[PDB]
Amino acid sequence: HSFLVDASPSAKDHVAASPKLVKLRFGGGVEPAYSSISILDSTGKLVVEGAKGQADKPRELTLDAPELAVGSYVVKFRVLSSDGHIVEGKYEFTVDPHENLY
Ligand SMILES: [Cl-]
Ligand SMILES: [Cu+2]
Repeated sequence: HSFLVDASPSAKDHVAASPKLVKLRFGGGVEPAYSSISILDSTGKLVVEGAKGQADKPRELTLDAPELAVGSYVVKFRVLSSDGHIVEGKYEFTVDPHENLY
């Protein structure tokens, strides 16, 4: 099992602006073409799903995010580990305002 070992943003982080991407790092290889990352908004609506990786960094995945409105989000993931085992997980982060919102 390739468990999550690091993330950006990570669980319970507040970020000052919308993240350009979500970056996940696992404890073993994952297969990007058979892995999924999703961002959910604070109502649980699907904002974006996907996953990309680079062959020389088998333990990492990224997801390009659209511009995220201020508020809380959940990142969920469901990855296929290189040892053949599926891993799911999820965590929350918050986009704080960095200026007044109109
Ligand atoms: Cl590895
Ligand atoms: Cu395993």
